[PDB]
Amino acid sequence: MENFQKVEKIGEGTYGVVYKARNKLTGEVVALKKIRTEGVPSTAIREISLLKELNHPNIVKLLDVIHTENKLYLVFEFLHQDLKKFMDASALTGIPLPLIKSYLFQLLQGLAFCHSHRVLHRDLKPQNLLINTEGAIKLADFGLARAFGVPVRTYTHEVVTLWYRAPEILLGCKYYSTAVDIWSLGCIFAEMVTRRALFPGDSEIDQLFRIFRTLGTPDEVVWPGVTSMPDYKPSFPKWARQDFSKVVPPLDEDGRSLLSQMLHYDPNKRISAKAALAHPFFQDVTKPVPHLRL
Ligand SMILES: CC(C)(C)[C@@H]1CCc2[nH]nc(C(=O)NN)c2C1
Repeated sequence: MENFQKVEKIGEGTYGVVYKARNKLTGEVVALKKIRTEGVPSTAIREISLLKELNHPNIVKLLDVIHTENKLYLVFEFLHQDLKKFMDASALTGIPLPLIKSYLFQLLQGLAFCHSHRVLHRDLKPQNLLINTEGAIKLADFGLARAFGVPVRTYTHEVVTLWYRAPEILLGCKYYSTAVDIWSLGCIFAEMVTRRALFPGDSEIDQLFRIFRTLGTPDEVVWPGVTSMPDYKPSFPKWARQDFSKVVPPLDEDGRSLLSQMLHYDPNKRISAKAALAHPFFQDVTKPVPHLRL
């Protein structure tokens, strides 16, 4: 924008490019997302503008939504690092368990809030999770994919990651439930613990089959109505569920049982964020400070 001094290209989200910018009128530095266009739908703008009221300590504040010159700008509070970069930076040593637990806990808190307000994220991923030096982690781009419908690619024609996509989305479910975010967070929790993505699919079917290979091909027994889903094919290979202790070693039993609940196939059996906050895994949760290299 004309009111800002680009500092760096924070990155390039699925919807446009993101810039670290200083408000040459307030001096505060923000993350400025520029969105892609014959007029632009006002249905999507009111939905996003509603996100400005969704304020919580574990949600990146959406400062402004500006629609001008066929461009949509989203002004976000700036955090110094995303979880994907922090995980890469901790690749050799791994993120300490107390910090992983604190991060999971805070994210469930952020989700409990969004979901209690009927707002779903729909595209949770490490790059969407921002952390600060004080030990806080925050959800960002909350409710964005809603009024926009996830595009096959991004602005730079890169590639949308499906690694954190819930099985019902992959099977063509028309309606998303808050359960999709719990699934994504479960995948992230496992990745923080093991230092490797849980389901690194590079296509929709590869994603699906990677899920099936590990948790077993779902059927009417574990997931009623699954065989009636849009993209469900009776021809799907039938993989036996893998022993779970193999999925996230060496995570303890409490962590493992919570993760299994976050990864139940049936969205109805999948644990809610609120219930998860009461899980015994969080009996000794604390708030460690990360060692950040800014
Ligand atoms: C749209 C994406 C890219 C997910 C974030 C929006 C808000 C934000 N705040 N700090 C950051 C940040 O990347 N700090 N370095 C971001 C980025």
